[PDB]
Amino acid sequence: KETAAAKFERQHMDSSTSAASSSNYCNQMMKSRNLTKDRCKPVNTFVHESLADVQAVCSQKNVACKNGQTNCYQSYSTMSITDCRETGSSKYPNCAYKTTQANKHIIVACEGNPYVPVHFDASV
Ligand SMILES: [Rh+3]
Ligand SMILES: [Rh+3]
Repeated sequence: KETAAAKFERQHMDSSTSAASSSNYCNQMMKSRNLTKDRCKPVNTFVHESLADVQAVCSQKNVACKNGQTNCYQSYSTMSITDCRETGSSKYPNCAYKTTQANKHIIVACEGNPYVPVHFDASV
């Protein structure tokens, strides 16, 4: 199938740019990542750092995951991210998102060989 590591890159990595340029960013990117195919995915974070810089988080601050597992890591640095949240009036198939750009620490669950992010837990 799609691997856990590949699903993380599909839902959460957007190295392309250093930040979302425009208010249409989430509408465009949620569609492009298949997150509007069968339903509007309500909440999603994109990280605008290199894959290497995000994979490096798996060697930074070890923390508990929301689910109680201990394979979560917090980035020592802040990272350029975009929070995508579906609007209250958004109706599939016309999925509508508010774009919010921020610099925040990310928290990711890491697994496998190579040891890489497989889940986005939170930003802080
Ligand atoms: Rh997950
Ligand atoms: Rh999952």
